[PDB]
Amino acid sequence: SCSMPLGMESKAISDAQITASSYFTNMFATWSPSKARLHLQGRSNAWRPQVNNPKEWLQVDFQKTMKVTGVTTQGVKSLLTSMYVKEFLISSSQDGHQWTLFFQNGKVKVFQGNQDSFTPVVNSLDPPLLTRYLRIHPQSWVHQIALRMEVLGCEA
Ligand SMILES: N=c1n(CCN2CCCCC2)c2ccccc2n1C[C@@H](O)COc1ccc(Cl)cc1Cl
Repeated sequence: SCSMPLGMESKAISDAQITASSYFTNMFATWSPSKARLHLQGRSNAWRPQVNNPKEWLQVDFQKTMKVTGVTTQGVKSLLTSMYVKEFLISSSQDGHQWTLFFQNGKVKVFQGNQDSFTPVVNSLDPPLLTRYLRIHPQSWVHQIALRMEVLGCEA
């Protein structure tokens, strides 16, 4: 009863609500944070950071506190090149300034993500996370960091 998609795919979460540490842009594509939407199609259809390393993150602002019970991630196939995140951390905030890493079994939870570019993987957050902001912190990846996502939950 609390696993509704919050709006990444449907665009109920608007472009302005999605930001990142950095993003990659060249003459070919602009891999903006707001392209990080599950199942999005087109030439620029994922978020990619400017550089590949664990200091990078993607942020969503729900603009009120929500109950988050899951996140869904996907990579992207760009031309003939597979790109996906294999492992990631989550952090959260109510005020946008002070952040908290999601813990499980006594340590920061390392979420196991994707195994290809195109198939979604759902990761449950237990206990549920009550938060206004959510950040995803890629830790490992195949070839390049690329993300399309969804957030699952309900009202706080
Ligand atoms: N997790 C990664 N990291 C950093 C995250 N890690 C924790 C710190 C040490 C390295 C793993 C990578 C850095 C550069 C390149 C790949 C990285 N990965 C994913 C790598 O762990 C494995 O991914 C690959 C598999 C096949 C090919 Cl052809 C290419 C790649 Cl990249």
